[PDB]
Amino acid sequence: PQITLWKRPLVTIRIGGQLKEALLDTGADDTILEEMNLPGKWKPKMIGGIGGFIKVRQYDQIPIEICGHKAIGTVLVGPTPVNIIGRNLLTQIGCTLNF
Amino acid sequence: PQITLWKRPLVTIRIGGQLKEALLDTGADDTILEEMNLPGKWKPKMIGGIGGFIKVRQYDQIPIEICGHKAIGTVLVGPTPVNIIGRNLLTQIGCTLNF
Ligand SMILES: CC(C)CN(C[C@@H](O)[C@H](Cc1ccccc1)NC(=O)O[C@H]1CO[C@H]2OCC[C@H]21)S(=O)(=O)c1ccc(N)cc1
Repeated sequence: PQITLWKRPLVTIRIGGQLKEALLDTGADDTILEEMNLPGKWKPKMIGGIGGFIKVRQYDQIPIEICGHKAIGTVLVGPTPVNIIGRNLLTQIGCTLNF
Repeated sequence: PQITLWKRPLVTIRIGGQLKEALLDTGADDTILEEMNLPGKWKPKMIGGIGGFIKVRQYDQIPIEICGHKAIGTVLVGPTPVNIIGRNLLTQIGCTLNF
């Protein structure tokens, strides 16, 4: 689709058969989701945002369907104010900015 | 133009004859720029993201030129590591997300 920006670009994602609302976030290098259980090995990582650094769990090769577009990539799980889809997955589903 | 998300979507902005590099950020409600001394009235605000909150100054009706496109609106100024063009001005320059 084409998505305008008068509203937050919130979209439904499917991950592990669960549906969640997430923010398409071009300012985010990485995809970070609120606390949840994902399977497989994870690695402790730290990441910085506007307010400082947080600790996250990094899961690799996780499938997520974003608006019915399939991605498979790195998902961080941690204390984010909202689920965010970052450029690592935005690129896989072919997302660009246009003006 | 069309901006891919392989790299950070940094573009040149102009604010009162200072040129700066800024993120076109669909995950940011409002534009926030690095510490700088804008003229006129402002109000204190806290904005929250990854890692917590920072204190900022909200200036209203500030003209910014973004890649040659004219915008005028709310500009928050505070201790951000990156300059961020948020949805409040992205809409004015005609910026959409597409996939
Ligand atoms: C987390 C979002 C809901 C909101 N953030 C915008 C977001 O695009 C920031 C924008 C951003 C970008 C760089 C540095 C700080 C903030 N990105 C971010 O935190 O991304 C993190 C995940 O991937 C990593 O890559 C960038 C930092 C990491 S925000 O910067 O905190 C923010 C919040 C409110 C406003 N008005 C403006 C900006």
